[PDB]
Amino acid sequence: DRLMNPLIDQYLYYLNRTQGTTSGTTNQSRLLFSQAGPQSMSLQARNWLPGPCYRQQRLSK
Amino acid sequence: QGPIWAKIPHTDGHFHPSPLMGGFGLKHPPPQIMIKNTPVPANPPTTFSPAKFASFITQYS
Amino acid sequence: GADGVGNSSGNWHCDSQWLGDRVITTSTRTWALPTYNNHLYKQISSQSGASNDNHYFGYSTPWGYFDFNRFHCHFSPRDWQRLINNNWGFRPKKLSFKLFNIQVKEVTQNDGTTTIANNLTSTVQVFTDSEYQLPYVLGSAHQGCLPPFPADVFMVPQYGYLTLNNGSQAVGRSSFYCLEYFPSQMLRTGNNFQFSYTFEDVPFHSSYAHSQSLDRLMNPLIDQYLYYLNRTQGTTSGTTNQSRLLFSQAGPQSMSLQARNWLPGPCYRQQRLSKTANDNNNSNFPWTAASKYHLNGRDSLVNPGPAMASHKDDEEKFFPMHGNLIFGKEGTTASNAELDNVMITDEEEIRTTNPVATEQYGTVANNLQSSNTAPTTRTVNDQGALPGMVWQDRDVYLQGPIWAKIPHTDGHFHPSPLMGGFGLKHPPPQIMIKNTPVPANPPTTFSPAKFASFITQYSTGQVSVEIEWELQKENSKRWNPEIQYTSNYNKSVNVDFTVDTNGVYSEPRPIGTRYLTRNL
Ligand SMILES: Nc1ncnc2c1ncn2[C@H]1C[C@H](O)[C@@H](COP(=O)(O)O)O1
Ligand SMILES: Nc1ncnc2c1ncn2[C@H]1C[C@H](O)[C@@H](COP(=O)(O)O)O1
Repeated sequence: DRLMNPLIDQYLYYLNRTQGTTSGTTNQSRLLFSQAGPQSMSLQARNWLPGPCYRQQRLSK
Repeated sequence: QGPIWAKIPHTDGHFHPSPLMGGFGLKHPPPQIMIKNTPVPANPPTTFSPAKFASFITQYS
Repeated sequence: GADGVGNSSGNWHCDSQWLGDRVITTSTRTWALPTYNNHLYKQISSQSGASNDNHYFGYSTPWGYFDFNRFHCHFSPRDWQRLINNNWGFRPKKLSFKLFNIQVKEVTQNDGTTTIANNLTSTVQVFTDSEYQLPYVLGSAHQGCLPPFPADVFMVPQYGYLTLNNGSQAVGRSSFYCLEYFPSQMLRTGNNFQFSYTFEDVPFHSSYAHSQSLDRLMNPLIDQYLYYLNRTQGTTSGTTNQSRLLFSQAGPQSMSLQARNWLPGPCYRQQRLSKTANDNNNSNFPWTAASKYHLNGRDSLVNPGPAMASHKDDEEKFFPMHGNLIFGKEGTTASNAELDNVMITDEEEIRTTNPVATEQYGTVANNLQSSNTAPTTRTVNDQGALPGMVWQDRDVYLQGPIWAKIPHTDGHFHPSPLMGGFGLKHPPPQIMIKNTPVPANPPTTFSPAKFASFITQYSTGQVSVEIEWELQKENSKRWNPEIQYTSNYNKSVNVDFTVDTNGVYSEPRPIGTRYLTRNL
């Protein structure tokens, strides 16, 4: 997940707001998109996934 | 001080393809020679900007 | 070629592949041929006082003929797409004609049952008019071509020709032709016919449309150094200002006033018609108001006149009185069909080189203006040719004609088929076909009487036509995308260019050829 560039922003867009608008008067919902930045680090577009899995139970020493 | 040649239009048909303003009607006339001053970027910012560049050094050739 | 009974004299070659530089179209269809005119040549003519502009005199021959003067005979819908969307232009090159797998069936009506069987010892006769001595009857939009759909079977048309006539009568200079006086090859079952032809040099068709205009050819930024007169009187009009001669230097501002080097194509005004059956005049004028010509005192309708634009910008509803080729949809009577049963072709790509068919041509002066006389203007409705004119020809559509035999006269102007296509001095010759007459049962006593008792029989087999096409590739520096022909990706009822629920191929719309843009 930490493979991209910390300095430059992506030119791709993702949706991050479904309702929360200028919430006060007549603001129920609105579709809002953001351009990925170093700030939206765990939200940026991705090219790869992690390896497979088979959950194990957690034990303490 | 009159015109010299003229590019006969590339159509399906022509009659007597002589330039109406006078001169020599040419299928393939002396090609167009283009010229332009290569754009020189003025001073750039220390921070990266995706914005279209529009600050250039003024110059003539 | 010479082989036997149980040995096919040919294979089914129907395919097309591309060479990037050229394309070869191979087509094979099944044909059937009846016995026309009962093995007889018949003198045909106009009805005794049935019509005047339709008088005629000619003959009906027992021969049939092969035809494929339609593009859909060779190109599939898909191929036509590739062709249209990719090439500046194209043309015919070579030709290969083949007849094979011939079978002669003879039929007998015994009681109330028609039985059909094999008459192996029977022949058929073929020959090709390569000396061009028989009246060329092709290139007249006649029917009987090869089926657009390969699986369809077709009936081989009958040969009939016309001659010089004086009303219902004929002149002494008329000509009677017997196709039996031509050497022909006779074929039994297992025999085949071969023929190769080579197209002459003929200019590529315009599979392009101009991105520039005749009047919009100059530079939008710079002014002309030439001067024109734009003011004859209107001066600082107040005191003592009657008239003064004033000239202006052409600028981007005086765009439709600048000096010009070229003119639009010729014209022959057509009447304007609307598809909306209420915009029009409540009168029947498809003959009394249509543009027509006359020869020998005989009126003939100028159907596809000079190449003119169908409509001006922002209309697309007004088509010229027969100012373009109209195709009939599948399954539609030949007599007075509905407007929603025909396909009218739009020639709106040649707007930049050609005058509008229904609109005028321009303005002409016709008086000596002065203080005594006011200047007069004349609306020009008919314009011959002019030194400096440039025009684009018509268009070819998937189902349009391909070639046309340029008449052998003393003179031609711009010998391009009015219906569209390639004008050829020597076009693909006519291939004739006919079932060799078989005498029925003869009498034991000699009869000088003309023989007229024959065995009834029809022939059938396959035919193959291979044509090579030279291509002109596209070389444009257009930045933005050009327009392409395409199918509607939307959820649809039936598939465009396809058979239906009970097996009938149908061509939805006409297909233009001009989708790519080139400059002037
Ligand atoms: N300026 C100019 N250029 C070319 N041809 C000219 C010119 N002036 C007159 N002509 C004549 C000469 C040829 O006989 C004819 C060819 O027309 P075509 O339509 O090419 O068959 O055009
Ligand atoms: N389809 C077709 N066939 C032949 N020529 C064409 C055709 N379309 C346009 N032209 C033009 C090309 C030549 O410059 C001119 C020869 O005319 P001519 O009267 O032969 O001197 O005719």
